Amino acid sequence: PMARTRYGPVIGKVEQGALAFKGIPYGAPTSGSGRFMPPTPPQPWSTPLRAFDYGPTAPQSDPQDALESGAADARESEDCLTLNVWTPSLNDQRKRPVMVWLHGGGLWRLSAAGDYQAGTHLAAHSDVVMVSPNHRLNVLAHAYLDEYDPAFAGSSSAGMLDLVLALKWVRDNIEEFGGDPDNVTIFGQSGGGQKVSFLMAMPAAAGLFHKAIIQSGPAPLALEKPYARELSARLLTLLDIPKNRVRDIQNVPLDAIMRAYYQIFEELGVMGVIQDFAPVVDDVALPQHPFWNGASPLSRDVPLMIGCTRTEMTEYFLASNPGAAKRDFAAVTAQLEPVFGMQAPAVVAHYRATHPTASPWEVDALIRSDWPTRLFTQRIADEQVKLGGAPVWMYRMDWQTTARDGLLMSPHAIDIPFVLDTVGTEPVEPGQLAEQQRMMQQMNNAWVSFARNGNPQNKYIPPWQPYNSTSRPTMIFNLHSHMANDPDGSDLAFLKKDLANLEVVAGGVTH
Repeated sequence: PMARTRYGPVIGKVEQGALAFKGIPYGAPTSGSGRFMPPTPPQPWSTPLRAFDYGPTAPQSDPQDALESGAADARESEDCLTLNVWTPSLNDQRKRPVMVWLHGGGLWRLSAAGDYQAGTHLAAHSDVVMVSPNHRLNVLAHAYLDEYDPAFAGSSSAGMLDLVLALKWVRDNIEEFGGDPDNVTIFGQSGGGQKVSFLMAMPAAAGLFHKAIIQSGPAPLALEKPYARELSARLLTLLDIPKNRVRDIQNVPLDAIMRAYYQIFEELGVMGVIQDFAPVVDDVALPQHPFWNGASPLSRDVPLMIGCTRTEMTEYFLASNPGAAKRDFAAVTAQLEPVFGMQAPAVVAHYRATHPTASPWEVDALIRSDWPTRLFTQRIADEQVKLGGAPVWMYRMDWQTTARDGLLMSPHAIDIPFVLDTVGTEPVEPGQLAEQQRMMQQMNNAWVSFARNGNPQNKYIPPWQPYNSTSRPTMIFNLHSHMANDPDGSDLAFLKKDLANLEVVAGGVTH
């Protein structure tokens, strides 16, 4: 299938009734004079480009690990501004909803590739157009070089401006791929939800999307200049670049950049509390924290669907602490001291009181899901509804896998196949295939109805009232779903009493 773009024609493939285009360039290479600068459109091509394969992965690996190892090369590249489109049709003016998927991996890892997150089924089954861009990550995306040379104003948001350029590509081109440029939903999980959070406050992105979904990935805070300065000072020193000649950083080899990055990454961590290279409140690309000090009025009229899973961090914590599920309550408390300090026994005691039949592992799992994911999720929703504009829809995903003897429960990312209609691409435990298909039918139809109609209600779930910050009505997704007011609300209330004294972002937030 041949489609036209502003920069030249592309050829896709027919896959399962849908048209699939992979690796379409939307920006120029970012090496050389593009490094730590905003993206630019690509140079146009004349003959049709075969968009048959995913584009290059953004640089993210440690060059030390690739030496004397037996892994297939990742083929990471600074020429990574490509995107994928899955669509039922080309330029027929039927104005299908456009769902722009922002991949996960914090702001630092991964890519849009992989069966579990392909848009084939969404396109063929739901008559939507799905777009997923790659973009710069980690230090190439978010180095704070503004104060070294005026040319680098906004540098810590370069990787977010990549996504803005991808959204301009959609505006200018999606009609050729059967989509409505006036009905664009941005959505993402984990780091993808963090990317949605930042875009909601970015002046450059305003008007380029109309709806937003944040799935297990709140970012109500950015970095502030003091801590970002410390990161970029270390980067320049480790690369032997004096403050005076910072532009020379654009011509050092990529390996030297990535080695220095990991040098810094080592000497520095609960997920969701940002401490790596990230966007800065810099008054150029990002004028405020996304939500902590108030939601941006830029997105007052953007409806938002937002939520998280019940036990987000079980798999991640076990993968970092394989014997963790054996701990008793004293050990659970002791290993929460780095997070809650003096208040760790009080927190564990509170959760034992509100969950009196929960094991130590289950208590620990609820605490580590609530802090920071569910607390931050609630904060974003509270700040958005305070704008008094478009509605907000809150959910919590409570379905449990039986994996690893019941220890995982409702972990991070387990619901990606439910929302994307890709069940089977991820593990399925014996006796749970029909359950996952039922979870998909409920959640996929909610995502699609939100994109198509502006309201997630659908015939497979009960009526879903918009969120407010007094009774806090929340959709509980499970094999049979149901609304609940302020689910386990006293747990978050307890954490909020201690909030002024917890680390919420590296370097803190000015008030």
